[PDB]
Amino acid sequence: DWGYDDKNGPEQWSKLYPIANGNNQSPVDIKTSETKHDTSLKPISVSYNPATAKEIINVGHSFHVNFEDNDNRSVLKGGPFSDSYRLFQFHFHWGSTNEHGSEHTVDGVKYSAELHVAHWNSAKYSSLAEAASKADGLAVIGVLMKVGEANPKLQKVLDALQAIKTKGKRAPFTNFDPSTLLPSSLDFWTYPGSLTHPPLYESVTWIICKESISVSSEQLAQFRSLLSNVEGDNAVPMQHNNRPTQPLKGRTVRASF
Ligand SMILES: COc1ccccc1NC(=O)Nc1cc(S(N)(=O)=O)ccc1O
Ligand SMILES: [Zn+2]
Repeated sequence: DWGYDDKNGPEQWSKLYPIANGNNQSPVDIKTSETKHDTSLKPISVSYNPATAKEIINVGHSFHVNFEDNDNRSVLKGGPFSDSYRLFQFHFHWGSTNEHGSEHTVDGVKYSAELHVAHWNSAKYSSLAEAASKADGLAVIGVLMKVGEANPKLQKVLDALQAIKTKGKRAPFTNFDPSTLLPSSLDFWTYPGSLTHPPLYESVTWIICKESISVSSEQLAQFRSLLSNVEGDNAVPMQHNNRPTQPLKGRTVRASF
């Protein structure tokens, strides 16, 4: 059993998951002076079908918005990829205070939250479960969220949280295109990395947007208002779910810009 508290947190994870001290761990600090511009990086092409939106679920440490992933209605293309990747999910990470909460940092700068839009390699693999542990199995768009103005595009997501307040609760969440949450510029960093929580597989090609999106201090409070406990128990708010940045270990972060 793992979490983000004292006993079961990021510093304890290695005890059950030795890959935590691996060579391709995420998130990282992106140092802009150390990034290598790569001229082969194509533009990011996302093409998502609103009808693939399926369900929202309170997973105890976080919440997920899952998508139907049986066909190629919702796909990521371009960037560092030859393979088309299929959308299956988006979720957020946040912190105890506005001062932190993002997973990735840029030149030491911590943002207030981070949006992850995750995809799996359906050109190569037959399922998420197969893809999940493969070097080229996963592609995740990471978007830094900067505290400021309320983000109207977050609304439907925020409004759905009242129906999944406690652990294990789930509800339909339909007719939503998560490319509406993405920044208007898709300029990006890319590097080979991992899932940022157990099982911490080194299967993720990260796409980190240069441009941030907004979130208000109140919108952040709604995330932290979600409960980690099951219905009927003592209310335990999901205060934070961000992993500390990890050693780059010789990896190079490429820039598309
Ligand atoms: C393949 O995923 C998984 C496979 C098996 C068990 C848990 C997860 N993972 C999860 O519950 N969240 C999750 C986390 C990220 S992340 N934060 O690294 O971008 C990306 C996609 C994910 O679905
Ligand atoms: Zn994530």
